[PDB]
Amino acid sequence: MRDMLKAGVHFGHQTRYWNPKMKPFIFGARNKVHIINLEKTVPMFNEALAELNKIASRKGKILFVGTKRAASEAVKDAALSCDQFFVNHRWLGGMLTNWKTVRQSIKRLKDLETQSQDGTFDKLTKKEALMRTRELEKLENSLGGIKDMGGLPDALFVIDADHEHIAIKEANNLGIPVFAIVDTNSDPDGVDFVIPGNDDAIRAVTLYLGAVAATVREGRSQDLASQAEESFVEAE
RNA sequence: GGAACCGUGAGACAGGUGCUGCAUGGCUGUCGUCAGCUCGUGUUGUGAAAUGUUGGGUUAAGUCCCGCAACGAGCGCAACCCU
Repeated sequence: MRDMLKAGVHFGHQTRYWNPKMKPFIFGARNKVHIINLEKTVPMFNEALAELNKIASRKGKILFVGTKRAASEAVKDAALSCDQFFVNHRWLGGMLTNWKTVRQSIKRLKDLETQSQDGTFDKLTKKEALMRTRELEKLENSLGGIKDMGGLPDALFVIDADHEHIAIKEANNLGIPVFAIVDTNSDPDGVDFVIPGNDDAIRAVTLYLGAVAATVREGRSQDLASQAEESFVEAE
């Protein structure tokens, strides 16, 4: 299970771009950063982790959102260790509301790939072929992780409430729990299960995203494994 | 006896570039070949509406690229015919 006393990674972040709604989580600004209370972060870890093991052992799906280039690679690897979905590139208009029509773009993607592998690849004009390549590119970029969705999630995990604020809104009107590791620059009231921690920093986001993923595989039907996201921490 | 056309007598009836196109169909002229004009759904607003068609680069052009709650689509453009 998780370990306490993480005063060598997370803690405070962001200079003076804070939101007054985050005072109950700030220790005390010193020369620059506001600094977060590691004493309050722990109790949050427990409450947030408790609700986690609930949906984990309940066979509930989670959607890890991460558009920020600070945890772009971490959000995927963490979502790979477990059988969960994720959004790494960019968050479309009516993916859940207008599911049917949106999937028609997925079917065309699979239909074009089957036509690009070898079957009738260079039969028609090249201009029309180059047209199928662009469509594939555009489709593969936006339909990268939503291609595995065949039915409408139980919860969403964000890395920053403000950056993925759009994901927070749609998750609120739908009545879906929201887990996320945000800091001073945000509104905690929007997160029913918030984790006061550094939003940025690769070594910061990987810790929890790796511990949370580890707590998911355990208490489900799998054994704990070493985090491969640590190799990406060498970005420093 | 009787089909046909035809002529006279008799009956029932036609016809009108006669008016109104501000009662109209159809067709045509014109601003225009001028270049853009809109829709479905989502989001924002009490609402009329807005967003998307704004912004940066670029082009003969919403031509294209980049960014962006927008995602797609239709008429137009382009392409498909002839000299």
